[PDB]
Parts: sequence; C-alpha cells; structure tokens
Amino acid sequence: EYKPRLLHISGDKNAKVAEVPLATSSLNSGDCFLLDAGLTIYQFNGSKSSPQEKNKAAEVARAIDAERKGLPKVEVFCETDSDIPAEFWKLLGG
Repeated sequence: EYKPRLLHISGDKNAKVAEVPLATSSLNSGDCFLLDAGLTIYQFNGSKSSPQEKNKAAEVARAIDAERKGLPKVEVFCETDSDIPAEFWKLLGG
C-alpha cells in the first residue's frame, strides 16, 4: 500500500515546497501539488498559481523524473476550475 504522500508546491510569493501529510481538504488549489501513490503520481498543479510553485513543482517532478525515470506513472497539471478529478481527490481525499 503504497503510501500516498502529499508533496506540496507553493507559497504565494514565497514559494516553498515540501513533503506534506495527506491533504485533499487542506490542499491549496492554485499552487502546484504532487501526491505520490506507489507507482502512480499526480502533480496536481493549481492553475491559480504561477511560476513560483510551477517552477518549484516542475523542479520536484523533475528530480522524481530522474529518480524513477518515468517508471512510475505521473499526471501533472496546474489546473484550478474543476481541479478536482475524483481520481486524485479520491486517491488522497475519497
């Protein structure tokens, strides 16, 4: 059971990213987010944010891209409206 993991990419103007506990409700729409689930991963990026988390997140997905070589499945998208596909929200929130 893979341990889902909640990586967060954001910080208004002080962009800061870091590991985080599960958080569907405490998520932060607008900034870029990354949940890791065994082999699959959803960089739930938030379109309400910008190049801060976006860059930081692209950097995080990057390091993970070089670590796993894309072996695992990833889904990145800095989306906002309807930014809640039951799949990811369910995986970590449902």
